[PDB]
Amino acid sequence: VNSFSGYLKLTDNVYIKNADIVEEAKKVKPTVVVNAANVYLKHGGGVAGALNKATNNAMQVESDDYIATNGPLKVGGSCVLSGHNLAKHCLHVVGPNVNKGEDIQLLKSAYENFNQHEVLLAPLLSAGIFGADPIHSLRVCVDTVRTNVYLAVFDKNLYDKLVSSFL
Ligand SMILES: O=c1[nH]c(=O)c2nc[nH]c2[nH]1
Repeated sequence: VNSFSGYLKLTDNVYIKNADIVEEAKKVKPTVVVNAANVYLKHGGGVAGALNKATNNAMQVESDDYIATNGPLKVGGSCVLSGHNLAKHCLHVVGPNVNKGEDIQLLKSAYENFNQHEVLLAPLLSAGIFGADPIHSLRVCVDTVRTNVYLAVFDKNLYDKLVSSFL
């Protein structure tokens, strides 16, 4: 048993809810919250801007030190950092950004990072301002992630479309 509430079960391991990933993290304090990161860990907008704002910029301060030491992530890659006030850990995952020309085939590699964690609270990778089709992102999630993933879809209208169209 875990503390996630009000999710619709899609598969053996994937759950979905119309919820802000921020408010959900604050309520649940999951072991792992996923950030929709970029390779620079510059948390300006979308999931990254909202999560970072909720940490009072501490996420950005930690991230800048990580990049200064390690250099940029790979598209499709990840790193584990603090979850600050939101979670034990934040898994910063870089899905391809279609609005920058990145290979959508990298979305499967991005979701493979989730398999290193038994349970996660996550957004749909490469959705929103990353420009991918969220229906596609949910299909890759279901077909790639084998650990237990709780998906927080911000947009009520999109949530209903994702559920209604789910195969
Ligand atoms: O503020 C937010 N922005 C988002 O893009 C998002 N996705 C899930 N939950 C979210 N909250």
